Amino acid sequence: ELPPRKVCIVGAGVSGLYIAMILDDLKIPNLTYDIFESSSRTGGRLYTHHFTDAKHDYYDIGAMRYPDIPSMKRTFNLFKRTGMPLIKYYLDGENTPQLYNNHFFAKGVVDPYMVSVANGGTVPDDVVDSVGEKLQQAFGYYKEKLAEDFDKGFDELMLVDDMTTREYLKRGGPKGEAPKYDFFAIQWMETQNTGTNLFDQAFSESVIDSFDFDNPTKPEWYCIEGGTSLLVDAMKETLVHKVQNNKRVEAISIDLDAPDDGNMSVKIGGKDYSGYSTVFNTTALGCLDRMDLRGLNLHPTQADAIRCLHYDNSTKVALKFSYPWWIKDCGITCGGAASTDLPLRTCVYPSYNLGDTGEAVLLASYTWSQDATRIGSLVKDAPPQPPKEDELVELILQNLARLHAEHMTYEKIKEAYTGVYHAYCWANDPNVGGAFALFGPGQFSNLYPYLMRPAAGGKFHIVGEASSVHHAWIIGSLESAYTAVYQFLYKYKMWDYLRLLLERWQYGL
Amino acid sequence: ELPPRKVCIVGAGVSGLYIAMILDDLKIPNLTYDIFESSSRTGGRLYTHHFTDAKHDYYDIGAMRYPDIPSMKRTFNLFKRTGMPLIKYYLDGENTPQLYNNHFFAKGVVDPYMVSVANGGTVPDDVVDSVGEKLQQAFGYYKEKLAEDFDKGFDELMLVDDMTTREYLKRGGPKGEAPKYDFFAIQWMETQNTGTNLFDQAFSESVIDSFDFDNPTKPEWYCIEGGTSLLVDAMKETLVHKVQNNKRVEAISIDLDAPDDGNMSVKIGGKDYSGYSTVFNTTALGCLDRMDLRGLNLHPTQADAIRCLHYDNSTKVALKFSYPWWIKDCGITCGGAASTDLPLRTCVYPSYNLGDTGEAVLLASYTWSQDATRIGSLVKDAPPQPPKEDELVELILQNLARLHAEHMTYEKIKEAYTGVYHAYCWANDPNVGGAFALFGPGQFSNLYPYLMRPAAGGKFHIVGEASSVHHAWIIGSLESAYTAVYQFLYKYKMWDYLRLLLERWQYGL
Ligand SMILES: Cc1cc2nc3c(=O)[nH]c(=O)nc-3n(C[C@H](O)[C@H](O)[C@H](O)COP(=O)(O)OP(=O)(O)OC[C@H]3O[C@@H](n4cnc5c(N)ncnc54)[C@H](O)[C@@H]3O)c2cc1C
Ligand SMILES: Cc1cc2nc3c(=O)[nH]c(=O)nc-3n(C[C@H](O)[C@H](O)[C@H](O)COP(=O)(O)OP(=O)(O)OC[C@H]3O[C@@H](n4cnc5c(N)ncnc54)[C@H](O)[C@@H]3O)c2cc1C
Repeated sequence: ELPPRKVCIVGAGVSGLYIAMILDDLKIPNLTYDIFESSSRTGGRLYTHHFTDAKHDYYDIGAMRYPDIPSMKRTFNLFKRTGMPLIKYYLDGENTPQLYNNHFFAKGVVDPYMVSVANGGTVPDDVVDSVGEKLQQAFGYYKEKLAEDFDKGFDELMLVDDMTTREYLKRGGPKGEAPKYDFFAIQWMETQNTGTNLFDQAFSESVIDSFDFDNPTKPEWYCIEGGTSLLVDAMKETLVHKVQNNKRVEAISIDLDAPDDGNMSVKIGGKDYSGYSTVFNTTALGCLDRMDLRGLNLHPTQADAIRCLHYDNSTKVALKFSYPWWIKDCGITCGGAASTDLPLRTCVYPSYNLGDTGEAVLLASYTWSQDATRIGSLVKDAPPQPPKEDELVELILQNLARLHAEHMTYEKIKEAYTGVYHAYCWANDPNVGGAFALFGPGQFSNLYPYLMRPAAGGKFHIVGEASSVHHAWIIGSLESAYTAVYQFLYKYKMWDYLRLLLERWQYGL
Repeated sequence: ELPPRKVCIVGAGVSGLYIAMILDDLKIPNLTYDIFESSSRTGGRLYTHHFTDAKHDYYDIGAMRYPDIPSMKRTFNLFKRTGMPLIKYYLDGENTPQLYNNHFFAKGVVDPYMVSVANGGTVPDDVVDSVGEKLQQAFGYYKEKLAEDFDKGFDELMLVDDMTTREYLKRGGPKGEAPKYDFFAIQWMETQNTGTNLFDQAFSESVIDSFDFDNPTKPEWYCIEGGTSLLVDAMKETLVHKVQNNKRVEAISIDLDAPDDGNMSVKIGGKDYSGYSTVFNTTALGCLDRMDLRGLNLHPTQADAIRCLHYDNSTKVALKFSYPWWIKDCGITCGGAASTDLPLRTCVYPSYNLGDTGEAVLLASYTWSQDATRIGSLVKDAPPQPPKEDELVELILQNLARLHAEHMTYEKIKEAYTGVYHAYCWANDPNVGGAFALFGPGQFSNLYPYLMRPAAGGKFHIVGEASSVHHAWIIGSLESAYTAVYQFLYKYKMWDYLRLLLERWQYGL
């Protein structure tokens, strides 16, 4: 029979909970685990903010929307296994405004935003109306390969991973045989396609982003009615060993001079927790880098990956209104999102309140990168009280009025605002230190393989979305967790249970 | 005689104060100004934190150190004009530790850090010990041109501005005739030379950074004894019209239908302030982007520059100790700085406390870019109180013990720590939204010229360090301010006073 063994799961986000879910399902004799979570809260970047207990009065600060595409099958299987109430999420709605250079988009008009050279701007005339087509030409080949087989497509994409998106567009691809674009053409493509400055990160990441958001299969999207935190609730409920919150791991070690399976330990608040046969670290890499890892003897390049792999920032701001004025007054009855060059950048109309006539939540601002850092500078842990003006609220109200100026006035939007809002900047969260991995040029092809290198003789695993090829998605966390469990069972040669893992979990259970 | 005119200065940092200082010196008949500052505090990124009123018990959160090089002459002239108490600043000290891959640097040893291929790492053997030489070969030609004439050198540098530092090193320069470096070679150069990920920004910015920090003239450095805020005090004192604090400009406009000189206005807290013949905006670009600028009719590309020009992040953490253990125990008696791959990254030993035997301040962490964002995630407006652990303090104490392990133990460093510290993350400051401009590839050569474009018929100026070719220095703010004043006098044809400006201010007064 199997000897008694214990493993340590660092962090209680979806990766850590999924590891525990797999172990609980396999029911390996005499195997137990501790799950330590630094926060008082469980679920990590799955985080629903409830303004009240009212059915729809919430927004998702973390994960919100799921495209139903083959590479995401494991995520949807988790949704099914846990009985999640899925409803349609509308990525594109009806009547959503798009506002750039203070002009609204109009179909069938040349340069509606008046940013082209012909109109006194610097965007090349042959670019301004063509961003979709030109980026399709840039990304399209690789998206098609990714759609056939994600892993094979990814390996082929790695052959160009040395370039930033800007570099690829500037030079016409790796041999110069694709179209070459000037600075202002690329700037406009970035402005239309993504967050400020993000074309200065990996071309491969832009490709994958486009694969996920504009997938060749033209997928249905879903969200969880009641918020994504319902998944965390469901996952917690089934745990054989409950999450231990307020436990922040500060060091991880292995004693190589000890013959035992159980020769690993972690330190929490100066105290040693020992006897572990494997440690799965599930935290964002910023949190991992702060730990004292000397006791693991990590490869220097693996250590570099932990410090240097790039993370994007993201900020969300949600406001409550006495009625859904966007639905009633503006005819935006189907969800979707408005985009603009104004500071808010993106206004997302909830897909879960469409029938409500009373109080309603609007995700008024959703930003990334430098845009998110700038909104984030206004987001305080203790928002300013009414004896003072809230600069962030006034900014959002003013931007919303401009974006909605076709049907709304600032006065009306402000009058409908209830005075209740919430905002969150992920780079300001001490338990994450960023929104999610978005790698720089060369990182996937050079550093990532060392991040994923076996460590501590095969007993230490760096697990999570960053530790996968699908960054910024639940799927990345789940695939990473599944793969680490595979490696743990293999290491200890538990062949019955590895066979069972494959039988039950290969597509997810 | 000159008609009555009024101008508006937005923001009370060094740029805005300098504009007012110039106007006050010229004494133009019937000319007045308002200076509006959003903060309750004056001086912006000149900010000294005093722990107590004790002579040396402070650190500079903003500007701290000044190299005495020709391109900085205007800064030193300001120091002289205001009677600043300058003392030597030691960029390099004695006995400062350097720690990477958990090894201390040793002179005359091959790969002391054990990161080269020969030692089981990935840094090429021909790179690891040669970073200085290889970066000198990369930057050297341009540094020499900048040293001859900064403006001419800058114009020549613009011819390669399309490249990131990484790209320049990867491709062997613009025609491929310089050495070409692989990913891990570039990674190590970045690790040794700058903040995490910064080689993914403009090659030109890396050049200028190297020009400023390792200048061919091998300059003396200075700091202001008593802190940089003494300069703000001195500048405020002389103002003919005092700073109006707690006034946050939310919009700027010109009425083109009005024949008057005085046809510009700003909005503060919903209220109009009008009658201005020119407006000098001195704020960081993030703050400018949040204003409603429609009333200025800015060129679309000028608007893009405001949104898109890249800013770096920077974080500082200063701790007080009961005695200067670095001086007494470690022999670091001369200032300087320690560098490491640990989260703190840089530990700066003050140049102003060298003779003190009592309580003393250490700037324990000084970081940029992603390193600064990560430390910054632990920096709270209301730091956690002792009923709770302060994660940031424990991190700094642990890193300091590792960096100082040659002479110190964690226990001793912790015992000497008084429990008093202060930290600041500039990207979290709502009145800045970043530390300072650090442009991405192509930005200086493409967007910057539109940022600097005449606006509102020559009556609106975007002024500040970002609005110059020396980012991240007081000199950039002063040159920008001087140039905007020149343009204002020219616009209104005040030839006597323009001639006087040149006579008195061309090198600074
Ligand atoms: C703004 C935003 C929007 C997103 N939108 C979507 C979406 O629409 N769809 C989608 O599929 N995905 C989305 N995601 C991604 C998804 O939320 C994440 O990929 C996933 O939740 C990450 O889970 P994880 O377990 O890998 O990491 P985490 O959620 O970060 O879990 C790690 C846990 O470790 C804990 N921890 C940190 N340090 C320590 C320590 N020292 N000791 C112990 N514990 C520690 C943390 O508190 C945390 O709970 C979004 C992410 C963000 C940031
Ligand atoms: C971490 C750090 C270290 C540095 N170290 C050095 C150094 O060693 N040596 C050196 O020479 N330089 C250094 N600098 C640079 C120097 O501090 C800055 O370049 C300079 O102080 C910027 O001055 P400014 O007037 O251009 O901008 P700011 O200092 O940002 O002044 C702008 C002012 O506008 C105000 N404002 C913002 N929005 C509004 C609004 N809407 N309405 C009204 N007012 C508004 C702000 O509150 C601020 O006071 C450092 C900078 C940083 C961030």
